[PDB]
Amino acid sequence: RKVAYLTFDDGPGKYTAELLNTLKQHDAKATFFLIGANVKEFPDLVKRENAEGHYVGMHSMTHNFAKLYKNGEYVNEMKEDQGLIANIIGKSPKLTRPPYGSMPGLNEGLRNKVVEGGFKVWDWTIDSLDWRYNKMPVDAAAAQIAQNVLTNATKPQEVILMHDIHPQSVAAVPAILKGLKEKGYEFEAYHEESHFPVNFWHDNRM
Ligand SMILES: O=C(NO)c1cccc2ccccc12
Ligand SMILES: [Zn+2]
Repeated sequence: RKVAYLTFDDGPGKYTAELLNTLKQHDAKATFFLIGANVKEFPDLVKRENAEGHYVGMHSMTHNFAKLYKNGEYVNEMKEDQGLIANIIGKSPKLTRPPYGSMPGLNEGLRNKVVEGGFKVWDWTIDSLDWRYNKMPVDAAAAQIAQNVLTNATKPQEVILMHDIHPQSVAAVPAILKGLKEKGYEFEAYHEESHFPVNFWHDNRM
Protein backbone atom coordinates (compact mmCIF):
# COMPACT_ATOMS: atom_id res chain seq x y z
CA ARG A 1 0.00 0.00 0.00
CA LYS A 2 1.47 3.29 -1.20
CA VAL A 3 -0.31 6.46 -0.11
CA ALA A 4 0.18 9.98 -1.49
CA TYR A 5 -0.94 12.90 0.65
CA LEU A 6 -1.56 15.94 -1.50
CA THR A 7 -1.48 19.02 0.71
CA PHE A 8 -2.53 22.53 -0.26
CA ASP A 9 -1.40 25.61 1.68
CA ASP A 10 -2.43 29.27 2.01
CA GLY A 11 -6.10 29.05 1.00
CA PRO A 12 -8.91 29.02 0.45
CA GLY A 13 -8.89 31.14 -2.66
CA LYS A 14 -10.36 31.69 -6.10
CA TYR A 15 -8.97 28.44 -7.58
CA THR A 16 -10.07 26.18 -4.74
CA ALA A 17 -13.51 25.29 -6.07
CA GLU A 18 -11.92 24.13 -9.34
CA LEU A 19 -9.37 22.07 -7.42
CA LEU A 20 -12.14 20.43 -5.39
CA ASN A 21 -13.96 19.52 -8.60
CA THR A 22 -10.78 18.03 -10.04
CA LEU A 23 -10.17 15.96 -6.90
CA LYS A 24 -13.77 14.70 -6.93
CA GLN A 25 -13.57 13.74 -10.63
CA HIS A 26 -10.60 11.50 -9.78
CA ASP A 27 -12.04 10.35 -6.42
CA ALA A 28 -8.95 11.69 -4.68
CA LYS A 29 -8.92 12.99 -1.10
CA ALA A 30 -6.47 15.66 0.00
CA THR A 31 -5.43 17.91 2.89
CA PHE A 32 -5.83 21.69 3.12
CA PHE A 33 -3.97 24.06 5.46
CA LEU A 34 -5.85 27.31 5.75
CA ILE A 35 -4.92 30.88 6.67
CA GLY A 36 -7.34 32.54 9.09
CA ALA A 37 -8.12 35.62 7.00
CA ASN A 38 -9.08 33.35 4.10
CA VAL A 39 -11.22 31.15 6.35
CA LYS A 40 -13.18 34.29 7.15
CA GLU A 41 -13.48 35.38 3.51
CA PHE A 42 -14.31 31.95 2.06
CA PRO A 43 -16.35 30.00 4.66
CA ASP A 44 -18.33 28.13 2.01
CA LEU A 45 -15.10 26.71 0.58
CA VAL A 46 -13.98 25.59 4.03
CA LYS A 47 -17.32 23.81 4.40
CA ARG A 48 -16.99 22.20 1.02
CA GLU A 49 -13.41 20.99 1.64
CA ASN A 50 -14.49 19.24 4.82
CA ALA A 51 -17.78 17.93 3.40
CA GLU A 52 -16.10 16.31 0.42
CA GLY A 53 -13.80 14.16 2.51
CA HIS A 54 -10.70 16.30 2.70
CA TYR A 55 -8.83 17.17 5.84
CA VAL A 56 -8.96 20.83 6.89
CA GLY A 57 -6.12 22.00 9.12
CA MET A 58 -4.40 25.21 10.17
CA HIS A 59 -1.69 27.34 8.52
CA SER A 60 -1.78 30.26 11.03
CA MET A 61 -3.31 33.76 11.07
CA THR A 62 -0.48 36.03 9.98
CA HIS A 63 1.91 33.70 8.13
CA ASN A 64 4.56 35.95 9.70
CA PHE A 65 7.90 34.25 10.46
CA ALA A 66 8.97 36.73 13.15
CA LYS A 67 5.62 36.60 14.97
CA LEU A 68 5.26 32.83 14.85
CA TYR A 69 8.73 31.67 15.80
CA LYS A 70 10.89 34.45 17.27
CA ASN A 71 8.01 36.10 19.13
CA GLY A 72 6.64 32.62 19.87
CA GLU A 73 3.04 33.13 18.73
CA TYR A 74 2.80 29.84 16.77
CA VAL A 75 0.46 28.00 19.10
CA ASN A 76 -1.68 31.08 19.82
CA GLU A 77 -2.20 31.65 16.09
CA MET A 78 -2.96 28.02 15.39
CA LYS A 79 -5.54 28.00 18.22
CA GLU A 80 -7.20 31.13 16.82
CA ASP A 81 -7.33 29.61 13.33
CA GLN A 82 -8.67 26.37 14.81
CA GLY A 83 -11.59 28.27 16.35
CA LEU A 84 -12.45 29.99 13.05
CA ILE A 85 -12.57 26.64 11.27
CA ALA A 86 -14.59 25.04 14.10
CA ASN A 87 -17.18 27.82 13.82
CA ILE A 88 -17.92 26.63 10.30
CA ILE A 89 -17.56 22.85 10.40
CA GLY A 90 -18.19 22.04 14.08
CA LYS A 91 -14.85 20.24 14.39
CA SER A 92 -11.61 21.54 15.92
CA PRO A 93 -8.73 20.26 13.77
CA LYS A 94 -5.49 19.19 15.45
CA LEU A 95 -3.04 19.24 12.53
CA THR A 96 -1.00 22.34 11.75
CA ARG A 97 1.38 23.08 8.86
CA PRO A 98 4.07 25.60 9.81
CA PRO A 99 4.53 28.57 7.54
CA TYR A 100 8.07 28.25 6.09
CA GLY A 101 8.26 24.73 7.55
CA SER A 102 9.18 23.74 11.11
CA MET A 103 12.97 24.03 10.70
CA PRO A 104 14.48 26.00 12.30
CA GLY A 105 11.49 28.06 13.49
CA LEU A 106 9.78 25.57 15.81
CA ASN A 107 12.43 25.35 18.51
CA GLU A 108 12.46 23.10 21.60
CA GLY A 109 10.16 25.29 23.65
CA LEU A 110 7.63 25.78 20.87
CA ARG A 111 7.47 22.06 20.08
CA ASN A 112 6.59 21.47 23.74
CA LYS A 113 3.87 24.13 23.51
CA VAL A 114 2.51 22.42 20.40
CA VAL A 115 2.30 19.05 22.15
CA GLU A 116 0.85 20.60 25.32
CA GLY A 117 -1.79 22.37 23.24
CA GLY A 118 -2.94 19.11 21.67
CA PHE A 119 -1.66 19.99 18.21
CA LYS A 120 0.27 18.02 15.61
CA VAL A 121 2.68 19.35 12.99
CA TRP A 122 3.15 18.17 9.41
CA ASP A 123 5.89 19.40 7.13
CA TRP A 124 6.27 17.56 3.81
CA THR A 125 8.40 15.02 1.93
CA ILE A 126 8.05 16.42 -1.59
CA ASP A 127 8.21 20.11 -2.45
CA SER A 128 6.48 20.79 -5.78
CA LEU A 129 8.46 24.03 -6.19
CA ASP A 130 5.24 25.47 -7.61
CA TRP A 131 6.30 29.00 -6.54
CA ARG A 132 9.21 28.86 -9.02
CA TYR A 133 6.79 29.19 -11.90
CA ASN A 134 4.64 32.01 -10.50
CA LYS A 135 3.30 34.27 -13.28
CA MET A 136 4.53 31.90 -16.01
CA PRO A 137 2.19 30.36 -18.64
CA VAL A 138 -0.08 27.99 -16.75
CA ASP A 139 -0.12 24.77 -18.76
CA ALA A 140 3.67 24.69 -19.24
CA ALA A 141 4.24 25.55 -15.58
CA ALA A 142 1.80 22.81 -14.54
CA ALA A 143 3.65 20.19 -16.57
CA GLN A 144 6.93 21.19 -14.89
CA ILE A 145 5.35 21.10 -11.44
CA ALA A 146 3.94 17.66 -12.18
CA GLN A 147 7.38 16.34 -13.15
CA ASN A 148 8.87 17.92 -10.00
CA VAL A 149 6.45 15.87 -7.94
CA LEU A 150 6.40 12.66 -9.99
CA THR A 151 10.14 12.06 -9.97
CA ASN A 152 10.52 12.76 -6.24
CA ALA A 153 7.88 10.14 -5.39
CA THR A 154 9.64 6.96 -4.23
CA LYS A 155 8.62 6.18 -0.63
CA PRO A 156 5.50 4.24 0.51
CA GLN A 157 4.20 7.47 2.08
CA GLU A 158 4.75 10.84 0.45
CA VAL A 159 3.43 14.21 1.63
CA ILE A 160 3.33 16.70 -1.21
CA LEU A 161 3.54 20.48 -0.73
CA MET A 162 1.42 22.56 -3.08
CA HIS A 163 -0.49 25.85 -2.88
CA ASP A 164 -4.05 26.07 -4.17
CA ILE A 165 -3.87 29.88 -4.32
CA HIS A 166 -1.78 29.63 -7.50
CA PRO A 167 -3.32 28.70 -10.89
CA GLN A 168 -0.37 26.63 -12.07
CA SER A 169 -0.53 24.40 -8.97
CA VAL A 170 -4.18 23.59 -9.45
CA ALA A 171 -3.54 22.92 -13.16
CA ALA A 172 -0.79 20.45 -12.29
CA VAL A 173 -3.03 18.23 -10.21
CA PRO A 174 -4.56 16.06 -12.98
CA ALA A 175 -1.08 15.06 -14.26
CA ILE A 176 0.14 14.47 -10.70
CA LEU A 177 -2.85 12.24 -9.94
CA LYS A 178 -2.36 10.23 -13.15
CA GLY A 179 1.39 9.95 -12.66
CA LEU A 180 1.11 8.70 -9.09
CA LYS A 181 -1.82 6.31 -9.68
CA GLU A 182 0.30 4.62 -12.32
CA LYS A 183 2.97 4.08 -9.68
CA GLY A 184 0.51 2.45 -7.32
CA TYR A 185 -0.20 5.38 -5.00
CA GLU A 186 -3.66 5.91 -3.54
CA PHE A 187 -4.69 9.47 -2.66
CA GLU A 188 -5.85 9.94 0.91
CA ALA A 189 -6.54 12.81 3.23
CA TYR A 190 -4.83 13.13 6.57
CA HIS A 191 -6.52 11.19 9.35
CA GLU A 192 -6.17 12.34 12.99
CA GLU A 193 -6.84 8.84 14.31
CA SER A 194 -4.08 7.53 12.01
CA HIS A 195 -1.41 10.14 12.69
CA PHE A 196 2.20 9.37 11.85
CA PRO A 197 5.02 11.89 12.25
CA VAL A 198 6.11 13.89 9.21
CA ASN A 199 8.26 16.77 10.38
CA PHE A 200 11.74 18.12 9.75
CA TRP A 201 12.75 17.73 13.42
CA HIS A 202 11.89 14.02 13.38
CA ASP A 203 10.09 14.87 16.62
CA ASN A 204 7.84 11.87 17.15
CA ARG A 205 5.64 13.70 19.65
CA MET A 206 3.99 15.94 17.07
O1 LIG B 1 4.50 28.25 4.20
C1 LIG B 1 4.89 27.56 3.29
N1 LIG B 1 4.05 26.82 2.57
O2 LIG B 1 2.75 27.32 2.40
C2 LIG B 1 6.35 27.60 2.99
C3 LIG B 1 7.18 26.51 3.23
C4 LIG B 1 8.54 26.59 2.96
C5 LIG B 1 9.08 27.77 2.45
C6 LIG B 1 8.24 28.86 2.21
C7 LIG B 1 8.76 30.05 1.69
C8 LIG B 1 7.93 31.14 1.45
C9 LIG B 1 6.57 31.05 1.72
C10 LIG B 1 6.05 29.87 2.24
C11 LIG B 1 6.88 28.78 2.48
ZN1 LIG C 1 2.30 29.10 3.46
